This record gives sequence, structure tokens and C-alpha cells, in this order.
Amino acid sequence: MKKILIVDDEKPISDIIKFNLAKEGYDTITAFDGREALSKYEEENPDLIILDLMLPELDGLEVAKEVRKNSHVPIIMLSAKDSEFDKVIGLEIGADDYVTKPFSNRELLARVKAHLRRTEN
Amino acid sequence: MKKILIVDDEKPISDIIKFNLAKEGYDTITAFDGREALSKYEEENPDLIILDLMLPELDGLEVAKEVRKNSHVPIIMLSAKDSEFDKVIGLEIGADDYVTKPFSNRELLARVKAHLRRTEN
Repeated sequence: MKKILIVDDEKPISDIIKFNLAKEGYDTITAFDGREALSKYEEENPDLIILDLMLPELDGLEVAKEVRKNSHVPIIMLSAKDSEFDKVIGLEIGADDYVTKPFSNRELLARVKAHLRRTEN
Repeated sequence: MKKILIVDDEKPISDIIKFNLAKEGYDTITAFDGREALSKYEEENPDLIILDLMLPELDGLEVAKEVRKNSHVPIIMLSAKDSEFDKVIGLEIGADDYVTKPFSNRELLARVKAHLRRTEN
């Protein structure tokens, strides 16, 4: 199975993503801070990271940069900041996608599927 | 350089995307209906397709379906339909991204870069 790393500080959001991804047959691991995200990414090799922008310790931009030091694993950024600026900055840093909260669970699921399917190709 | 196929029946929209992509160093080719899109996609081999959903002759889902028979070339779908349903359908058929109209040009550009950058990896 494909393993999704879900990093978000707010546990109710993380549980909804985890539950929906589990329904679809994904393995899921969670991190609730930027530092925890980076250690979980190195130790467990997720196939995709869902990455909140506002995290403890290290924010999502910083996490994304460290990941991109070493890998091309797809990154879908989540953000309450729905500015045009923030979306461009996330993508240029190395996000493969940028989704604002509130978001649709099905849309995120299909975005997860779409980016995992590219990795195959 | 990279070649972007821009398929939108509405020439003002197409011109703004052509202009912004050309400014960023991209080569650009255009189509204005689904049939013309498929012939240009076949004969000119774009590195990325920006694909309007509301097309005459055949709509963007059909274009995407046809293209996907033979290539994994990235497709960024554009749509005035801002519904969760239409976003998921486009992604499931094989769109790599789905962006609603009206859109930010820097954001679309950033998404163009992000999906071309994935192909290079």
C-alpha cells in the first residue's frame, strides 16, 4: 500500500484526513510539528506528504525545503492562508500542490490519487 | 525550451495565458476546440497542456481521455465549474491539476512550473 504522511497541528483535521485516506486503502502516519514531520519523513519513507503550512517549531515551507534537499516525494500543502502570494511561494519552494482550508475531502483524496499516479508514470 | 499547449475557446483568456507563459520563456501553441487540441497535441508534442473544460467539438474531459490513451503529459484543467464534483471527475479522468476560473496568472504559472518540474524528476 501507499503511505501518506499527514502533518497538521490540529488533531481534528488530521483525523479526518487520516480516516478518509484509510477508507481508500492508504497507510497513514501522522506528525503534528515540523520537526516531527521531518523525522517521520526520514524514518518511514512516505509516498506522499500532506503538509500544513502553519506548524510548531518549523513551518510547512521550512519542512518542504528540507524534504527537497533529498527527495522528490510529492507534497500537497494545506493552508488557511489563501493568498495568491502564499500559493506561489509554496509551489516555488517545491510543493507539488497547494490546497486551502476549508477543503473538500474528496477533492484532496483525488489530488492524492492524481499525484501518486504521476510518481508511477 | 518547454512547449505549452493552451486550449480554450475564449481567445481573450487564451491570449492572457499565452502572454504570461511567453514572458516566462515558454513556447506556446493554441487550440480553440477539443478536436484541434488533439491534433495539435499529436503533431506538436507539448510538454504540458492547459485544457479548458467547456470546449466546443469535444469537451476537456474527452480531450483528456483521448490524450491519456497514449501519454502521461501533464494536464492542467481550467474550469468555470467551481463544484467539488467537477474537480474530482477531472482529476479521476487523468487531469494532473484542476484550476477554477477566474484564476491568478502567477498561480497558474507556478503550477505550470511545478508540474513540468515533476516530469524532470
